[PDB]
Amino acid sequence: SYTDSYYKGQTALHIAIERRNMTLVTLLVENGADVQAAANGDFFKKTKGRPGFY
Amino acid sequence: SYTDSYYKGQTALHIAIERRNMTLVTLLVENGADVQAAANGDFFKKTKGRPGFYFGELPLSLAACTNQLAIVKFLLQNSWQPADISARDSVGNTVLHALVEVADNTVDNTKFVTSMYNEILILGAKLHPTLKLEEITNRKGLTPLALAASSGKIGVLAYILQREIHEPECRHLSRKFTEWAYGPVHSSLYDLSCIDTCEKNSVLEVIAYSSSETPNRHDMLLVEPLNRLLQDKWDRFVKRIFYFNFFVYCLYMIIFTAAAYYRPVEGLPPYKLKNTVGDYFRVTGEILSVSGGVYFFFRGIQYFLQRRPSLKSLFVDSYSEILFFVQSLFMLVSVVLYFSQRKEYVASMVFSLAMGWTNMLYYTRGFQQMGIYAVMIEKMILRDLCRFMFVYLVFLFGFSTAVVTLIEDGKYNSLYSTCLELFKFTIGMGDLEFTENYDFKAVFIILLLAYVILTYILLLNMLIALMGETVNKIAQESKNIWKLQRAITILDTEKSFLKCMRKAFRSGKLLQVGFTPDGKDDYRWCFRVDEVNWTT
Ligand SMILES: C=C(C)[C@]12C[C@@H](C)[C@@]34O[C@](Cc5ccccc5)(O[C@@H]1[C@@H]3C=C(COC(=O)Cc1ccc(O)c(OC)c1)C[C@]1(O)C(=O)C(C)=C[C@@H]41)O2
Ligand SMILES: CNC[C@@H](O)[C@H](O)[C@H](O)[C@@H](O)CO
Repeated sequence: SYTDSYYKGQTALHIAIERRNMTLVTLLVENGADVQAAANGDFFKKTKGRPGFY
Repeated sequence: SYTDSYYKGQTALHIAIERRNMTLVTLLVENGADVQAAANGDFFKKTKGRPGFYFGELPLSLAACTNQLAIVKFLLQNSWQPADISARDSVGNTVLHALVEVADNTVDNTKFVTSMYNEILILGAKLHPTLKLEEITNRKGLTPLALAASSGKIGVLAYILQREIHEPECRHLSRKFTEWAYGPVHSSLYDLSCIDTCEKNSVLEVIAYSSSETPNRHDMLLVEPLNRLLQDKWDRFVKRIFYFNFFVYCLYMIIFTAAAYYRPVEGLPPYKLKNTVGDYFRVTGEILSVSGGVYFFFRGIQYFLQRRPSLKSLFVDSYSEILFFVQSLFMLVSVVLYFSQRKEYVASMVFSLAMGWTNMLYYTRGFQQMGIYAVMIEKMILRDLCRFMFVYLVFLFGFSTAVVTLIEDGKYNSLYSTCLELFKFTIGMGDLEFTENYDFKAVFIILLLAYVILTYILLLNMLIALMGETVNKIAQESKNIWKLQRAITILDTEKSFLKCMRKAFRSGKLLQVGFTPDGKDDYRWCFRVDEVNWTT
């Protein structure tokens, strides 16, 4: 996963879901992905004085 | 060709291109026609006091202006006589300058001008990979970007500043580069070249120091790279410098106020100092006040020399500089009278002190809430009272001289007192004491009544309606005028800065492409922006 201050916790499952890749999501879940991981980087948290996607 | 003063230089090739006759153009070029002929008649030049069609004087620019890409490709690429893509007209405009010139911020104009500009750039890159057309300046020293900024061509700026080419072998022409995109959010880099640092004439200077005739002076600053740059520059260092200057000005005015208040009351300046604390602090305040006046004086002269404003827009713009300059002039005249042994220096000093406080309203500019009041006062003084002065003076002079003619040796029998009293009637501060013993009293009453009806009721409320229109017309325009004041403030603060340090870059000296047409790699000081868009 990413280990920076902005994208912390993001893994391949989040990327596949964002990309609208059903096949990749099905494979990743089939290959043992964690469906409960917390992507809690500053880019993904609620904030006022910064852009992001919460 | 035509040899008159009006169609000078018109030849068959221009007629063929204008008529959209590809066949005749191909034949003419095949028959050895000159593709660099200059059509430089008065009809064909930029002009104000005559209709015309300025296109850049050349067949290539004529084809570009008329939205015929086939002719452009033919003229540039045909082997009988290839056109010079970097040719410059008598104004120094290239085809890109011509394309920028003929924009008008309409939808179709924006579309085809943007398209032709893009295709001309691609053709230039393929044909002449070492040629950079956008760096060419016309006779005025303007690049096409500077020209578009000067003329207020919103569509061309909205194209150029955020231009991205999704094609290999020409990506070095792009100015917007995208780093990533997530669901609603995406991060890109903007080239920033000749926005902040240009050495000749940057976009921000051109927008800020425009003559106020530009139709879209305010909306140009809404284009995203400029808006982010101004916000970044504001938050980074300019805000603190502005607050510091405001505070120092407040201290200056307080010292000047205290120094003026405790002036001596004896006759014949200059006044001898006594060995007492009061005189020392007093003369200290005097020295600081005269120092500040001299400072503002030289700043005003530097402003006027650097801008060289014309008379017609001397007061339409540059209002605040004029008022600060006038304050300093009053201070200097006060100094001159002080050392010339005249008491009347007090009069000059007093006026300066008055202006010294009211010019504090300049520092409301740049606050989103309080900035609007200074602008409202400026517009009202420049537009409404200026025009209405003549109408009111006509009424004042007519009724004053009528009344002065009527009265024989009363209190009204003098222009000074009568004019003063009629002005008091205009604002509702009269006396109306008809307890006198002069003849023609009825005529006097009829005159005063007619004046009061005409000035107190009719004219004053007309003035108030017009000021109400001006006040309510720009109340909603505050969001833009704030940004413009912010821009000019930032540019002035960066320009002077009084420390010789110009560390005003924004982001890293980053590399974008790395693959120029030659083996070099171009580092261009690009600036990062993240933007959010909730579409779909
Ligand atoms: C040179 C000009 C243009 C000017 C100088 C003086 C005489 C002025 O009156 C005027 C004419 C005038 C006089 C009286 C009433 C209305 C207008 O307008 C200004 C000038 C106008 C004002 C009133 O303007 C203001 O609200 C201050 C101000 C507003 C907006 C600003 O951006 C600003 O920046 C410095 C200052 C202040 C005076 O200088 C002042 O203090 C005195 C004693 C007269 C005002 O002449
Ligand atoms: C001298 N003439 C002015 C007064 O008539 C004045 O209009 C009224 O008294 C009122 O506004 C305050 O007393």
